Amino acid sequence: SPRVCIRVCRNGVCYRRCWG
Repeated sequence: SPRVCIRVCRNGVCYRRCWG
């Protein structure tokens, strides 16, 4: 049950990657 969620908010740019 993989519940990973990352977020990269830089220079008005949010790179969220909710893997699972």
